[PDB]
Amino acid sequence: MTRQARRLYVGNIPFGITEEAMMDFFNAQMRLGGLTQAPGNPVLAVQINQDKNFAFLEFRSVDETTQAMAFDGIIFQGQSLKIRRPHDYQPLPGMSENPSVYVPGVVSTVVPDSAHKLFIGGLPNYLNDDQVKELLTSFGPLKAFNLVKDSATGLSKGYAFCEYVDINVTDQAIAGLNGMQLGDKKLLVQRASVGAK
Repeated sequence: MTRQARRLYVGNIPFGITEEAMMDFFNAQMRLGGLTQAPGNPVLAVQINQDKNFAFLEFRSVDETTQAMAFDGIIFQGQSLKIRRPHDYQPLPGMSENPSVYVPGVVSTVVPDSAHKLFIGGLPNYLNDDQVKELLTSFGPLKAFNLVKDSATGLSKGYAFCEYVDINVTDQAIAGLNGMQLGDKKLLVQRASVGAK
């Protein structure tokens, strides 16, 4: 079966989201983004594990599944959706593994360790993914971003990682944010290599 090549993991889903709302969101986004490859819905079903905070999407075609990987990081009800292959996915012969389209405004959640990867610590815990992304985007467009959540409670842990499109924005964000006081917290903004364990 092509079935594992027609399914995607979606993490960090909004609390209380229904399977139908998730399906409507992705079917509409696929059509609006020009990713859908025929009339009708590309997403057939959604299974939510509400307790563990993830969903699986099932698509009608291998190719539309691949294109939907381009939605990684899309904001849905304030949250950056983490879109991933199933762990047992294996590319089929002759079928592409990576998406061929770009979705304007969608920022990847995949932030690899790299020279200019930034750590941002001390963020107020009431800021959602969208608001932290907006804070960072004020300095320049992002290539990648993730805000770290507690996997049991879903609450922000108050620190994030990001990578700017322009490597030179990195030091501008550091200058603008490092050491800023918010309540009892003080932002630490530095390249993530500096304080990694």
